[PDB]
Order: sequence, then C-alpha cells, then structure tokens
Amino acid sequence: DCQEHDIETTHGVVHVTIRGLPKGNRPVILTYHDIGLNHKSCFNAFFNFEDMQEITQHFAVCHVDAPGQQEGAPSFPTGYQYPTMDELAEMLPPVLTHLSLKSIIGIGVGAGAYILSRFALNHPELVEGLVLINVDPCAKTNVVDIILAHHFGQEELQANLDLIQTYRMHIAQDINQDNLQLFLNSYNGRRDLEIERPILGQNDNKSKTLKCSTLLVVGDNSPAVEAVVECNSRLNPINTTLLKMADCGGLPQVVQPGKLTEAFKYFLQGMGYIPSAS
Amino acid sequence: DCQEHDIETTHGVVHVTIRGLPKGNRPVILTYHDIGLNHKSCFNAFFNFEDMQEITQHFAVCHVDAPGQQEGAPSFPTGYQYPTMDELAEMLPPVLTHLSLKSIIGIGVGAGAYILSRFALNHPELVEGLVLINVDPCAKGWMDTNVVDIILAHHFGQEELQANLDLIQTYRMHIAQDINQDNLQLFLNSYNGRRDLEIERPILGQNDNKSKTLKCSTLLVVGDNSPAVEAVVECNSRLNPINTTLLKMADCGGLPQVVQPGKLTEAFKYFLQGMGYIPSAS
Repeated sequence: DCQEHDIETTHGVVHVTIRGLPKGNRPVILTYHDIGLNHKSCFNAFFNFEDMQEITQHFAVCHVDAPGQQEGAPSFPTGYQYPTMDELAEMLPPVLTHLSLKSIIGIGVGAGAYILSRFALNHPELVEGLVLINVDPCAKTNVVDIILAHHFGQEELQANLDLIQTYRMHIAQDINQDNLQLFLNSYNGRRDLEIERPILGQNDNKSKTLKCSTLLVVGDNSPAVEAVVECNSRLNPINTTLLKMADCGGLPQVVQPGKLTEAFKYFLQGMGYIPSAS
Repeated sequence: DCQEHDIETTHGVVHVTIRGLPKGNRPVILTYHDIGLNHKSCFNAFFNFEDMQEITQHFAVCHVDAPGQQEGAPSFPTGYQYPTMDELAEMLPPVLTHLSLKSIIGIGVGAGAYILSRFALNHPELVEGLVLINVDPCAKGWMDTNVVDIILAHHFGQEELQANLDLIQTYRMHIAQDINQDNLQLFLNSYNGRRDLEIERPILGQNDNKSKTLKCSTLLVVGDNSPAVEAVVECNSRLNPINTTLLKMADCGGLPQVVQPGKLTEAFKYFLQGMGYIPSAS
C-alpha cells in the first residue's frame, strides 16, 4: 500500500511518501507543506478525515516532505547551498518521473502553494489542477515565533489556544531547527510569480497565468487573506475559484477539514473524477 | 498511514516500517524476516492480501528489517561486528520503547522466527502470542559457495527446488539484487552460528528441573514439502502443547505466507480469535 522514497534530483534529495496505488489513465494527489510543517503535521489530520478516505481510495495520495523537513532529517551543514523556492519546483518533475507519474492534482499550503504554482507554470502538461491554500505570489527574534506569526492571525496566535501550542510543539520538535532555518530563508527569498489575469480581447501585459484549474483557499482570520485575493485577481477566473472559509485563520486544512473536504469533492467532480460522489 | 524509522540500538541501527497507529491496550503485530529476505520480500505480499487487510487494518504492523538487510543499506566494513542472533533479539526491546509499544503479536520466518522466540524468552511480559514460520530452534552444525545458492536451499525444498518454478527463479533474483551481498553473508553467518533455543516441554506431574519454555500462545507453521518440517516438528515436541499449535500446510513448501496466503490468513484469524481479539470473523 504505502512506500517512502528518497529520490535523487540535480538539486539534491527530496523525501516522498506514496499512499494508495494509482491507475495509468488516472492522476496522483501530490501534496506540498508550508514552512514549519511536514506531510504529517500539515495534511494527515485533514487527509485521514472520514469524508476524504472515500475520495483518496480512488486516487493514490503522494506526500512530499521538503529537503531537511522530513521527520528525523539530519542537520544541513552551515554553508549548504539550500535549493531556492524556484529550484524546489525544478525538483518536482524527477519525483513524477521516478514513480512513472503521468500527472498530479496538487495540494499545497503557503510555500507549498507557491512551489506547486511555479511547477504548474514550468510544466502545465504535468499539472491538471491546484488547491492553493494561503498562497502569496509576491515577495517579502525567535524563528518559531516567526513561523507561528506567518501561520496564524494575531488575535488567534495571541489567544494561544490548543491548536496554537500543539503546532508550536510540532515546529519546535518534529522539524530540524537547522534545515527549518534554510527552508524559511528560501521561502522568504521567493520572487513574484509575475502572473497577470488574461484578457479575452487583447492582453495589455504579456504575462503568463495558470492554465490548470485552481482552488484558492484562505481563512477569514488568516493573515494570507489579502495575498490569496491579489492572486485570484491575477488568475484566469474561468479556471480559478476563491473560497473564503468562515471562523477560520491559519491551517484551514486542520481547523475546518469538513468544509474543505466538501470543496475538494465539488472541485474534483468539476474535472470529471469521483463523478458518482457516493 | 505508514512510517519508516532507522532505530538506534546499542547493537547499531535497525530499519522498521510502521503502518497504521496503535492504541495502548491492543498489541502491535510485529514481523521479523528470514535470511536473504526483508520485510518487503517476506511479508508485504502476504500482509497486502485481500482477507488480511480485514485483520491488519484493526492492528498496527511494525515491519522490522534486520541490520544491513533493509533495501538501499550500505555495505558493512570488512571487520564489522555484526550482531549475533541473540544480540539481534536484544535490539527488539529498544524498538517497542522508541515507538511507545506496550506488547506485540510476533510473526517470524526462519531467522525471524528464532529472533522473536529469543525475545519472547527474554521478555515474556512483552509478547502476547507468536506465529513462527519455518523455525529451527537447534544449532546448525554446518560450520565452513554462493550464499544465494545456500539461501535458496535454506528456503525451498529439494523437490520444489529441482523443478525451478517461477518462485525459485523470482526469489533467486530477489536474494541476489534486493540484499547487499556483503551484509547478507554476515546475516547468514550470524544465523548459522545461532545457539540451541534451550526450550524443553514441561511435565505436569512435577517441575522438569526448572525447564524453560515459551509462556505465550504459539502457532508453528510449515509447508508439507518444506525442508524445515522435522526441525519445526522437533520444536513443537519441545513446546507446551497447551499453549502451542502445529499447522502442516498441504501442497505447500517454502514461504507459505507468499504461497496459499488465504489459508494462512484464515489460520492467523483463528489464532487471533483464540487470544480474544477479532470477536466476529470477517
């Protein structure tokens, strides 16, 4: 059923986790986490949710842990040349090639969102759709207090509820505090996606945009509300949908997995997959 | 769902592969494999069987890979002190500890079987039951070309082996390619040098000079055409018939988990049923 691979790229190694088994005329669900998380902390709560298993049975689910961000990853040396956000997306075709994966339905959060997008623009042939959670297509004391600051809204983060401290502990303990610095640094070094909404008559600016179907997701109480909204205005509305989730801030995948599973289903039905929908 | 771990022991690292998540009370099914195999080669065919998924979903399955037997394991150095079978069995307690596992239900093949049994004698509090496939409790007595040819003989009966069926060739290629040929020899060496299990059937009249025997429920499994049959039968004779059962699988030889898995799943169900697990049959 499952298998974990350590795949050799030209930008070093990337640790993946295949769950389920795919068919040759059916795609794979590739996942990519945000800064401070891994495939387990980021997605597994959402992915092991009851409503998802009905979906996931039909499509094999592959979870990509970023370089040094996989659990039990050794510390990267001090002067290691950590792959840049753009380079990370350069490492994604090999992952598909290694596992003879013809195409994916991407699911990414924040940095994972950006990296899946870059990849989708670089290789739109290999990407069929994108769920882009809390995506920011523009550029930007304690590293842990910085990532929780990116993840959750001040009210929510200040309130330090069970979620806040739970994931505060994950970041702290689960993820390499050396490799996490280099992955944060990388994300922080990200350039503008430089995607503009197309015009039917004629384009005022010759800017490429996502050809594949896109579901943008952001909590009302998310700090990424403006950034996901910018992105939407810069994306082809014929292929894009914007979901603003109520009573939700950081990690809407875990905060509201019920609401998000329903949308992913509606989204997937739209492409032609899970037509029966139980 | 699944997770791999490279677990530090005092006898070095041991590779393991956890699928599902277990609670405190219910025990986590533990596998240990034979020489020239790994958890993948040995168990995943059997474990991924239809009828098993019904049982295995309900229990967690920690697949242990032997030192330097896990896929993509680097060659050990020339003079590397490779853990003895007893030392291999001492690596198990730290694994339960590392994964906050309370107890296990062991499944072992060949070396796998012996290692779990040494563990079960060391720590009866940790084992609730054992299924032992093609186990040999007695010392080899063959101290001395190609480990692969050696290993094939070990796993498959001469009559079976003479035919050269798809399984003999399939597993002949697996032993060659799957395993680092440096580390295999050492694991083969380590298994061959094994000592007598020192089990003796008790007598009900009076204590049999404080005889030492397994205290957990046991199911010994062997194919009719297996070369291990009289070793397993000896083992059985040396064990408590009250807490033991011997399963002779008809029209079957080496690797019964791979061959006739439906039958073994059914047997393995009844085994689990005896413990008080799986109240209703699937």
